[PDB]
Amino acid sequence: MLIVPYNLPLPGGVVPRMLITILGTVKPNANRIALDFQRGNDVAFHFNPRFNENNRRVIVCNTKLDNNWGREERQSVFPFESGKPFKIQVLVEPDHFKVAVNDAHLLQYNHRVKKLNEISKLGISGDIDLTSASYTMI
Ligand SMILES: O=C(NC[C@@H]1O[C@H](CO)[C@H](O)[C@H](OCc2cc3c(F)c(F)ccc3oc2=O)[C@H]1O)c1ccc(F)c2ccccc12
Ligand SMILES: [Cl-]
Ligand SMILES: [Cl-]
Repeated sequence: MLIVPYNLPLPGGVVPRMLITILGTVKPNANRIALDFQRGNDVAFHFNPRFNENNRRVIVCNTKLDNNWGREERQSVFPFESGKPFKIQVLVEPDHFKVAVNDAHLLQYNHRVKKLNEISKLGISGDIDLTSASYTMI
């Protein structure tokens, strides 16, 4: 129901206690999904489910500074399934983004970009039907 890629403004950036919720459905033959929490051209937090990286499924997380990708953080727990509805929740904590999918904790990503209040856009891209993208303070 939403156009992909989708740009969700985060007015005044993010802050601890901010909860971002993404609802959608993975497409049948999916290859990749991405959520990009952006500070201008920088990507503070790139969350990238990969359905076929050397014939394994993995989540790659990273940061892009001055157009250069940094050290990737991988996690092999992979809760997405092609063709299935998902909920990603990203809770901003003091020292990390905390990600839960379908109400189960998945991973944490320490803040490399420190200017939380300047991470003012979330890009949602890839092989999904996007249902909703929203935020709230908890
Ligand atoms: O390309 C790979 N690695 C280099 C880069 O790694 C970065 C993280 O360190 C980024 O993931 C970068 O991708 C950027 C990107 C992703 C993207 C996406 F995920 C979408 F769903 C849609 C559009 C996208 O456009 C992009 O530029 C990506 O190009 C890559 C390598 C090896 C693989 F097996 C891959 C499998 C799936 C996807 C990417 C790869
Ligand atoms: Cl910074
Ligand atoms: Cl909202």
